[PDB]
Amino acid sequence: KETAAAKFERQHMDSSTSAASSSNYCNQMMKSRNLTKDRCKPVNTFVHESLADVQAVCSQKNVACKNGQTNCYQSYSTMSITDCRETGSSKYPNCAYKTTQANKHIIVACEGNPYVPVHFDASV
Ligand SMILES: O=c1ccn([C@@H]2O[C@H](COP(=O)(O)O)[C@@H](O)[C@H]2O)c(=O)[nH]1
Repeated sequence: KETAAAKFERQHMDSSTSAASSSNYCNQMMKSRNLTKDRCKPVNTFVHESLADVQAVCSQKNVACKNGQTNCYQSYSTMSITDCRETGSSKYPNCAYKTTQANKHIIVACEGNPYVPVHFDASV
C-alpha cells in the first residue's frame, strides 16, 4: 500500500541526483514514477534534496496553499528542483515533458502525525 507521505516521496522526491539528469529526465521520471498512467499530468516537480530536508519544511514558514487551505509551508532555503511541464505536442497516451532546473523555495502541504509533506503545492 502507499501512505500519503510515500505518495509524496514517489511523486516528488529525487534525492539521488542534485539536479535533472538530462534532456529526457522528465519523460523518463514521469514514466518511471507512474505519474502518466491514465492521463498526462500537466506539471510535476521533483525535489533534489534529502528527504529529511524536505520533511523539515513542515516546521518552517506557514503560508496559504494555492487552494487557500492553511496547512502549507514554505522552505526557508531554496532547494534544487526540476519542474516537468507538458509540451504542446503532449497528448495522452504520448505524454512529453520539458525539463526545467531551478533553485527555488518550495511550498508543501503537510498532514498527519508525524506531520509530513503530502502534496507539492508550488515553488517561489
Ligand atoms: O509547481 C508545481 C505545481 C503543481 N504541481 C503538481 O500539480 C498538482 C496541481 O497543480 P495545479 O493545480 O497548481 O495546476 C499538484 O497537486 C502537484 O502534484 C507540482 O508538482 N509543481
